[PDB]
Amino acid sequence: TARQRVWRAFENPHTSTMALVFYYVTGFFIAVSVIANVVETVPCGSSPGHIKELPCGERYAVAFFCLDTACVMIFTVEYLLRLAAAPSRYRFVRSVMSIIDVVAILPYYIGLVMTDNEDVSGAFVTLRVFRVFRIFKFSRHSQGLRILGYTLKSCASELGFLLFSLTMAIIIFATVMFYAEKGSSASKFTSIPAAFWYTIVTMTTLGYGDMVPKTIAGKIFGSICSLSGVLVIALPVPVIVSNFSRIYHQNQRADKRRA
Amino acid sequence: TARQRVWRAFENPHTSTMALVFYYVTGFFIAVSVIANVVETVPCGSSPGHIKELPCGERYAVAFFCLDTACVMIFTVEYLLRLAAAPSRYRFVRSVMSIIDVVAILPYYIGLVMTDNEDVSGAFVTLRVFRVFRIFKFSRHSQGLRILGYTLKSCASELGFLLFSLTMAIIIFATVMFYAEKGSSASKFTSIPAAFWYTIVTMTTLGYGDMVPKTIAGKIFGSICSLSGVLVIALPVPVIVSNFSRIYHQNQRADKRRA
Amino acid sequence: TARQRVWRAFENPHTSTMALVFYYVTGFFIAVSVIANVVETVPCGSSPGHIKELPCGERYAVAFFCLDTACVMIFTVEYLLRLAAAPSRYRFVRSVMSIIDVVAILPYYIGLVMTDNEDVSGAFVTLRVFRVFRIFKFSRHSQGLRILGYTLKSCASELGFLLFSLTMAIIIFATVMFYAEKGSSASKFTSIPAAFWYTIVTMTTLGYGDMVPKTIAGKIFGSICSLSGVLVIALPVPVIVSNFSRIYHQNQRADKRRA
Amino acid sequence: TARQRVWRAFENPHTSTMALVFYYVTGFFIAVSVIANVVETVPCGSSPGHIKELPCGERYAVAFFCLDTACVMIFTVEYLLRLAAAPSRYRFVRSVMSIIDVVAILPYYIGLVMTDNEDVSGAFVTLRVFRVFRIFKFSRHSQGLRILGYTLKSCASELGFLLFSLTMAIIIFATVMFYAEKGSSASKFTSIPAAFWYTIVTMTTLGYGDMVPKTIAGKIFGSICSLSGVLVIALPVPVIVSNFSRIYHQNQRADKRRA
Ligand SMILES: [K+]
Ligand SMILES: [K+]
Ligand SMILES: [K+]
Ligand SMILES: [K+]
Repeated sequence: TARQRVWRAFENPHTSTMALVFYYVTGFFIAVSVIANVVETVPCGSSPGHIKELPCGERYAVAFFCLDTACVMIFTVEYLLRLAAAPSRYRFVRSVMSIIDVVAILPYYIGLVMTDNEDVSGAFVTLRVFRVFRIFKFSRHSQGLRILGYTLKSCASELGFLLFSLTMAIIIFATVMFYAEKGSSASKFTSIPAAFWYTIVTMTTLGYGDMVPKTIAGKIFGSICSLSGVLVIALPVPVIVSNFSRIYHQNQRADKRRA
Repeated sequence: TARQRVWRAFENPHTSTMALVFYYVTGFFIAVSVIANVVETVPCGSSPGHIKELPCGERYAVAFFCLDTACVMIFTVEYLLRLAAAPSRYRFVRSVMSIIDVVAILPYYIGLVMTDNEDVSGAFVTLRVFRVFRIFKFSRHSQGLRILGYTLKSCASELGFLLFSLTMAIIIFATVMFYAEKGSSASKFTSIPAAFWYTIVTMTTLGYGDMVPKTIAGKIFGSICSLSGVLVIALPVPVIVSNFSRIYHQNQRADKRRA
Repeated sequence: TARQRVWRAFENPHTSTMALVFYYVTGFFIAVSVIANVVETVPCGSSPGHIKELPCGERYAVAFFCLDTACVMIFTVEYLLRLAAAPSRYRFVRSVMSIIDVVAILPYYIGLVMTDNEDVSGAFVTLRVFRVFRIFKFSRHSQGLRILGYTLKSCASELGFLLFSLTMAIIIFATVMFYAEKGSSASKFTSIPAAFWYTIVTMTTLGYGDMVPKTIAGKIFGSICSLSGVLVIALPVPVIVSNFSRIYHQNQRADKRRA
Repeated sequence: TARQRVWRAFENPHTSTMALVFYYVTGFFIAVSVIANVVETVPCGSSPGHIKELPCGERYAVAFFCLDTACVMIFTVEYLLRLAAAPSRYRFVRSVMSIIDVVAILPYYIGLVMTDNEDVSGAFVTLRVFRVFRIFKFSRHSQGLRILGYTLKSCASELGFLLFSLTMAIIIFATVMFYAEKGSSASKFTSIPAAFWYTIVTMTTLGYGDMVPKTIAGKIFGSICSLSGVLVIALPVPVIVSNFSRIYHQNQRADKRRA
């Protein structure tokens, strides 16, 4: 019953004080790792006798490696405790938070086994990006984030239809704008995939202005693109918001029902 | 009864296996033609001994023509099968999907009969644009796309009123902004039709920045244009979304009623 | 009873054929005047022996004056018929459409009495702008435009509160952004009224980019400005849309009640 | 009972005529101080024998100081009257409007005690910014502003969750965009905190264009950032609007109940 006691401590943090302090230590370490990963890209001005600026993670690489390894050992000891001390380990491993934890953890050890070639980019930048998935470990700490996950899973069909309609609108308007605007001088509409960028920026009403139409047909079809993008995007948003509010309200009725 | 058997196979794909494979082959060929039409505009780097980059559809014109003709023969044999094997051929021909199919098909044969003069643009770029209407043949494959078509037909009056109000707002604010901004140095507000572009970009909250006001009156009226455009655009969107959700929900009650 | 017969012909166009043709002739002339006023600002290329381009209304000033005077005599004979042949002339004159008609008409005669000094701008551009108020005469022809007017009058309090909240947000964020950004090199934030433009462009999510913050405080407060503007603007829009849909639906119940 | 008479005069202005004129004088002085603070940053052209333009508050520093001190003595005499003539002074002092009044008042006296060093910026610009909190004294004059405050307090949890989700989305997309775009030539994505600006401008659909992606991965993730920002921002806005409309309607039922 020790394993199920550990499981009820991990799943419910407000049952003991040991579980609560474990919970808050894990939250603090997640925040520290996230902040350190963000900070290490900031330049530390100019060093004494330095030609150019050097990021926090390069001027102090040893300290940042020590911080990252401390956070990663904390994360992996927590994960192994969750694994070896769960009732049904298949259910735990296939549970979403377990994949989140392993995606947070493994990049560090993959970087370790690739220590021979570290100056080379490519896989390096990929692991550096995948280190941000440790912010998804706050889902275990935020109820609203779990609500967001639940309502994203609930509206999978609506999200898929939104993606399909967006894809079709992007193809249509990119084709139209490329063919209307390929002939302009110094045109940025060098292909239909190039016009994908203009179409997606226009339909969302961003308007960066790095690609703007310069032809009368371009103006007309960009206007139609703006309006049609507004209408297409606004189709599943009400359903998504309805599901989000419904999930939140259902949880608040449940809270008042049991308390 | 062979013709009505063919018709029930085409209209309902999940009745046989022959109809299902025909359905999925048509879907695959539609996707292939769409992807090829998008891809052929991409440059293939630099060829050996080539002065400039050449698009995929020009460096490999024969292969792309072969792919396009295979897709078009598939489309036209499917269309002729639908035509000659339908119960009421007037109803089929006047049905929206039939016009969609003929608009997808005919540009290819029109390009064939115009093979004498192909280097000339104009009609060429028009046929190239009209080749994207083959993406509307996925309406026969997507239920949500048919929902979108049904709710666009349902809100025809709301869409027309939106177009009328947008036209009036564009005229008013283009006149105001042109007269406020015609006097600026190197002004892009060279006419009221020129200010149509600024007004439509401003009311949709795009903000490209290729045309921005430089006069105090220009700033004031551009601000009013932004706000009024938000309010005008937001008038029929709730009705359109209500109709879309109502159509989708009606179909989901129908699905649970018959299944 | 001749005057009340004329009044019932003008107020209700689908009662006779004379009233209907009068109605449609007035609509056609309103459209023609609007189109001519828009078109006359377009340049007519280069004339034979012309140094620079000349607008349609300057190369063909006599023709455009003839068109404008024909439209204005039509408008004023219609207005005088409405006036002298109405039951209660105080109620007619104070009715909104009467002020719309007089604002459409008078600029022409004011321009006539100012024929001595026409090359001078100022009052000239003001009359040219006020000539666009003839597009509001389509309110007598569009039911949806009357719905829009009714729902704008209905939400006068909500619109006023929106204006007040927008004014306060503009003042606050313009002050904050000016003081954060006055010190930048070549700064466009030369005063708080200058930062009014940045604040109003940011809160509406336009993002022209002609004024962007260059300081860390500027970035932070511009982000807060964007979010707060979204929330502030989104407060009266649901009420306005509710009123618009309610007015439209009330009219559609009335239509089905009496027909 | 004199103190409670003063309190009922201050709390309810439409009870006497003395209270009403006091109320409107305070409102007028708040408006005057706000307008003067905005205006003093405007340049007064070029003075006779002046090298450069000088703001209204520097060319006429004595007059603006006199106006500011008159407004501040009015504000502080009103505040001391409210304080010394309230039933429960702890409740008054801890009441929100009291903190608003003291924040409006104190910057002036802090500037007075710092008269020795005034040319130095830093604290000076901070006090100048804090002088705009006198616009929050219109909350005592506007009912809708109090409604906005009440609905902001009501949706504190929703606002906090919006802030948390925005923070996570900003971190994730800033990391992704920095790592995708750090390698571009003359890149503005010099760090993840630098990409905070791009992410917040993109998620709100501003699109300034001062930072735009130049890499294919940058374009893809900027598109995903735009869409995800729209969905994330649109989650608490319906709840906020529901609360705002509910508060306003509750007050309008209360008004019709007691009147
Ligand atoms: K925008
Ligand atoms: K926008
Ligand atoms: K923009
Ligand atoms: K822009």
